Amino acid sequence: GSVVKEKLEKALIEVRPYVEYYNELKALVSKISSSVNDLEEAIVVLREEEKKASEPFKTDIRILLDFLESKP
Repeated sequence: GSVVKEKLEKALIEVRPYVEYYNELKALVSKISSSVNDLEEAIVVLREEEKKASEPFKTDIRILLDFLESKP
């Protein structure tokens, strides 16, 4: 089961004043969390998703991604 979900929910809140298309990014979060179990996994997904998805949404992917990287 996914522990990463509870981290991504907190991530969404704090990155919300920085990310555009919050509901769209939350939809991506619910998808990636359902695919993965651990944070390190969801991080690798947000790395690939940033590359394949175009901006402005690309930007919002890597804002949330960088936030997971930033916290210990």
